[PDB]
Amino acid sequence: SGFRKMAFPSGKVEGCMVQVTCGTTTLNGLWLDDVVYCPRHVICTSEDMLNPNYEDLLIRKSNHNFLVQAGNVQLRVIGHSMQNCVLKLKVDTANPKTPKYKFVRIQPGQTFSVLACYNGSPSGVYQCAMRPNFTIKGSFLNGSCGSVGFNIDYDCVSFCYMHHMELPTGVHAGTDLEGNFYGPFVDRQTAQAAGTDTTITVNVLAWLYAAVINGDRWFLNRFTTTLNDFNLVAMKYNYEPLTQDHVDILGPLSAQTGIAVLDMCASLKELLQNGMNGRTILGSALLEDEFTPFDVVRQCSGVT
Amino acid sequence: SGFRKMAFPSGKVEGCMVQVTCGTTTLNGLWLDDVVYCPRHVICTSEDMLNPNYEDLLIRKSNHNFLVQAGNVQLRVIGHSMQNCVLKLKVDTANPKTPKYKFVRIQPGQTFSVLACYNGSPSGVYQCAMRPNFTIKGSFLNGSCGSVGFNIDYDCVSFCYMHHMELPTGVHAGTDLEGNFYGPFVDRQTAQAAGTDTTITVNVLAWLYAAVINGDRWFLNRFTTTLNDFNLVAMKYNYEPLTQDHVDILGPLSAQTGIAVLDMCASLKELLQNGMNGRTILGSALLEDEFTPFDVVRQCSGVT
Ligand SMILES: COc1ccc2nnn(CC(=O)N(Cc3ccccn3)c3ccc(C4CCNCC4)cc3)c2c1
Ligand SMILES: COc1ccc2nnn(CC(=O)N(Cc3ccccn3)c3ccc(C4CCNCC4)cc3)c2c1
Repeated sequence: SGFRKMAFPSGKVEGCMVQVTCGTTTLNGLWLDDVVYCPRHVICTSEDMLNPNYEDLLIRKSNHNFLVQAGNVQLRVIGHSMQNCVLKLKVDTANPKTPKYKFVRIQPGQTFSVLACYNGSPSGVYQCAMRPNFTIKGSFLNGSCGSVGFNIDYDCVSFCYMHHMELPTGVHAGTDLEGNFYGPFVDRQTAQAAGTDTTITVNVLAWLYAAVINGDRWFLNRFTTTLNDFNLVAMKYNYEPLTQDHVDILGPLSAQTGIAVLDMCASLKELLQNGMNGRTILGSALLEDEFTPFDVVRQCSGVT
Repeated sequence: SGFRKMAFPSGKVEGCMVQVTCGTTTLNGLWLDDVVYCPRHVICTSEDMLNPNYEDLLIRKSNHNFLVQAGNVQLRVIGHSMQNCVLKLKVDTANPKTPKYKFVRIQPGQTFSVLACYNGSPSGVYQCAMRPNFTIKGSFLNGSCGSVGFNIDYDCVSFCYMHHMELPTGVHAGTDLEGNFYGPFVDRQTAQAAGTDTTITVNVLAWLYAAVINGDRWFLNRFTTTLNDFNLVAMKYNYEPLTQDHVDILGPLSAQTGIAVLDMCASLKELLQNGMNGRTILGSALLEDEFTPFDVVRQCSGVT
């Protein structure tokens, strides 16, 4: 028993982290096979980060201007190309530590682990969710760019995120591994609206089921609701509308606990309307939305 | 910016995890150099877990009864011994992946990362604190025994914890790497009192400083207090008494923010007496105590 904000074991990703330097800018890259992936803003100075013309900036760069270091050893760059907002530096050596991997573009509301890195060196690992508004609430300082987000299924690492920037609001934005930003964000130092964020309803319900499994049951009530009635409450509290697809994904947890999904929605409705009254659920005084139904089942079944 | 419950990168520890089987019991072991460390209750059946005589049980076991597997390869056990509540299985092969390591006995209130494992395979990593009452609030299912807690300083892993049991209350108990339990716990399936837990005051203050650094400042007030006045409030709210040693450890954060430690105590005093009034600090609706002052400085300075 017990429920924690658990990250995937990071070893397979630690073996891919490298340092990429271009001019006076240093950030992290991801070395998979014979390619190193990093944010294209590695080619920017502070005088052009306000409005960079990446095509023009990259033209002034040659393979020898990209310094790639894996621990203490230097990699030889034999090709460079820009794909969307990422640079792909072809190197003459395949990473011997390359795990089985995929590049995936996650959906908003899905979770992943972030391995924060500085100068190609791992500093820490944490779990987070891609917000409905396509930002992440991470922990990133200057130099963390190029740190990646990922999920692991047995021996396969699915890379879903590469860190590119911190918005003036302090939230984080980045791309998939093809260099496509999540959300409307551009890699420019300009004011950028993230838009209204909402609470990931299906994840809050999944966490409520995790709470019941682990003994926190005070919030269970004698009520039920309908999807339409529940969604009227969800709209008022800036929660994502719950769909039958969400109810279907909650199926295993509903079956395990014997608590019908609409009954759990009624518990959530009462928690939204009444608050916690100074009580806690799984050590939290707020409704947690960073665990998907898959995460709750994985953590509750001990999947390795 | 941003503040997260960050765990250390787990790769160095993942390379040490092995599966240990004895009879019909399977749990995790830690392979460092030519020794595998695991909880001694690996030799117990369910008929004797109620009151085991470990000395008598171990006498009926030989080197060949301890099956140790590192991934797909079997290790040859050439010696076995019991040290307190851990077994040390000498193997004929030194772990090629053994990092630089130390065994340390952490103090209550200190933090560490746990790499939860099942059948010698890593499932997840999370950060936690050793409670003042020497329990940990982890996430452990059957088979997780032998999973370890650790801290990392550059290239050195300091192992501080090995998981042994879940108390009937759902909290977790274990040992240092010499097999000495933290707290009064015994490795028996009996009722065991954990004792009164308290909030780690120095960690809450460290987290309040982390909040100020990251912009959450609403809780700062026009008041100050004394150590004696603050400790009267701490006693009433089951917080650990703050000492000058704690004030001294908060020095760097007090210097960085320009907020005197006793002024931050006055903010904490008002938060204890008035509550959060429906507000949050670093995304939390309660006062967080699982970040030490060292952790706040590390996370805020990007130490790798
Ligand atoms: C300063 O504190 C942080 C904290 C967390 C951070 N996460 N990401 N970033 C980076 C970031 O947002 N930008 C803005 C931006 C502008 C243009 C393109 C893309 N992004 C950025 C990018 C590059 C540079 C380099 C210029 C040349 N000299 C070396 C730094 C400086 C800032 C962080 C910065
Ligand atoms: C069942 O769910 C959990 C969940 C989280 C858990 N963390 N730890 N433990 C293990 C645990 O507390 N005990 C109690 C105990 C008794 C004696 C000595 C030490 N500890 C335990 C130990 C060994 C065995 C084995 C007997 C032979 N068959 C294979 C299991 C069974 C339970 C967990 C169990």
